[PDB]
Amino acid sequence: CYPGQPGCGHCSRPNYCEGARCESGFHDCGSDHWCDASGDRCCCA
Repeated sequence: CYPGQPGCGHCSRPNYCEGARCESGFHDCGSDHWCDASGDRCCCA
């Protein structure tokens, strides 16, 4: 999602930034969550 889209926003713990892939303990939630850099997907534990 884009930085400011209707539904998306800055992720937060247990959500974090993940420009590659979430660790074996979190889940990719970049759907409605983006990172400071327009390209990184925010993960959620």
